[PDB]
Amino acid sequence: VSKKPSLSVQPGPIVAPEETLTLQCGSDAGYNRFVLYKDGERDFLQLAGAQPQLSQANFTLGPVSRSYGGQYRCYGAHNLSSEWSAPSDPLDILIAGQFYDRVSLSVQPGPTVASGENVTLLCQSQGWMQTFLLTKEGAADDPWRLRSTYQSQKYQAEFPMGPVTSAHAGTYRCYGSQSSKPYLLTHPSDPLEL
Repeated sequence: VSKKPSLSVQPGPIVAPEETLTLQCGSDAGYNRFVLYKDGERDFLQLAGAQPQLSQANFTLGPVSRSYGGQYRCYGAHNLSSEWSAPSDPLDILIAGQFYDRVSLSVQPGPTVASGENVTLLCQSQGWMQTFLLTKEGAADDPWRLRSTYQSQKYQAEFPMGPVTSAHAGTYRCYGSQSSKPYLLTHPSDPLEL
């Protein structure tokens, strides 16, 4: 039970079917191998090797399907011993395009703005969704999960951005979600350009 490794995803936890995302299993505890597991699956998926001085191993999930949705963990080990590290923190991976119903991403004012404008891009759907995820073709770190409201025979959720800055003007996407299927997401909506 050594220092657990860290599991990150590039560029995000949301992957479309037939696509690829890479997982990084790294540590500063100087491991020389890492093993990737999927929570609730007996055999490990992959096993690699590294070189510390920190050490790292990349795992790639090739052309993904619905069944790739779930929780992943990795372990680190040293050269000689068979002692494997403590489990890493669980990585949630979600799969897009897994519902019949589709969602639409609109914008309250317009796609074109000068700084200080309050924009409120919307995410709608005729089909039932519990939560809507807002994401950005951006650099890093986490989708924005809001809960849905049934407005005008149409489920939706407003995403306030308030006073806008240059750091905002990227590419957007929203998804629909149901809690019965945690790691499954609706088809992405069309990109919205700011």
